[PDB]
Amino acid sequence: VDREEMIERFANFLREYTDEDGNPVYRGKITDLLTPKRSVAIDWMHLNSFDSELAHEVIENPEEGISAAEDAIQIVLREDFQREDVGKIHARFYNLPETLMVKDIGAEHINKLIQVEGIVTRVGEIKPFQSFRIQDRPETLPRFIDGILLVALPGDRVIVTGILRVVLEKTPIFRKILEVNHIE
Repeated sequence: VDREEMIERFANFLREYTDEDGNPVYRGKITDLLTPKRSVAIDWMHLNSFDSELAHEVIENPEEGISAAEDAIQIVLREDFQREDVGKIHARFYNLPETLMVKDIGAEHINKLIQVEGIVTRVGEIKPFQSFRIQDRPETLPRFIDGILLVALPGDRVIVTGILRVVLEKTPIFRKILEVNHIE
């Protein structure tokens, strides 16, 4: 619900979630940061099985939900591993409950964390960002959306999560783009 509560609840999830074998998956993903990875990829269905309220909040209030998850990673690093100097670690959510085709993206998807399937038709770089043009896959027929990431090459089929942002496109319009939270 509120920010402080979400942080505490993410820390509990990271510490206490276990897979079908009783293994604390997210403890391992945290120790991967001490060798290193600079993200923790979180399976949303793991989160939903543990804390369905928190998982719903990630979808409906992504800016706050993602930020809280990141602050929880820092808390666990400090308290459980005595590390405070790893720097910013991104929380990257995948396996959301609904998947959109690019053509399905609408007004109802603003201000949410969304999951989109497509085929990559372009990949570019304008430092420090990577960009992807994500188009409807031919076997679903095309519309496209550009994604910005801070993994995939032209021709690759992908599933991405992210939040809709805009770019001023020069008649000028604010074209919807996706700020990418996770891609595979």
